[PDB]
Amino acid sequence: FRKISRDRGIIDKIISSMAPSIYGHRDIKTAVACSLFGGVPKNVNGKHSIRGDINVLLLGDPGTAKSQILKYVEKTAHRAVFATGQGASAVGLTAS
DNA sequence: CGATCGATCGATCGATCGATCGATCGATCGATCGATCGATCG
Ligand SMILES: Nc1ncnc2c1ncn2[C@@H]1O[C@H](COP(=O)(O)OP(=O)(O)O)[C@@H](O)[C@H]1O
Repeated sequence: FRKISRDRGIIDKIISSMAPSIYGHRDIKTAVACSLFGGVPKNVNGKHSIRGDINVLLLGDPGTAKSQILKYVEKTAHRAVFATGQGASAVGLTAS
C-alpha cells in the first residue's frame, strides 16, 4: 500500500480504475472514486457534528449506464446496501 | 382447551383535485384592390 501511495499519478490510476468496462463519464468516475474514500467526520463538543460522507446524484437520459455504476459500487464497496425507489417502503427503510 | 378485541403493515379500490385540451369572443395586421394625384412628354 505504501509503495503505490507515492507512485506517479495515483489519483489518475484510481479514477481510471473505477468501472473499467464503462466508457467516458469521467466526471462520474471521479465522483464515484471520491464517494468511496469519503471525508473525515468531525464532532465538536458542545456544538453540532459534521458529516464526512460524499453524496452523489446521477441524473441522465435512458442509457449512459447510471444503474450499472450503482451495481459496480455495490461489489467494490465494503458495506453496500442496494435499494430501489418503488420496491422500497417507509417501514422498509427506517425501522420495523 | 377455546372464544373475544388489538395493533401493525401490505394490498386494493376510489374519489378528489388537478393537468390537459378544444372551443368561442375580441382584435389586427398581412395581403390586396381600387381610387387619388402628382409627375412626365407628344
Ligand atoms: N457510457 C456507456 N459506456 C458503455 N456502455 C454503456 C454506457 N451506457 C450504457 N451502456 C450499456 O447499457 C447498459 C446500461 O443500461 P442501464 O443500466 O439501463 O442505464 P440506465 O439505467 O442509466 O438507463 C449496460 O449494459 C452497458 O453495457
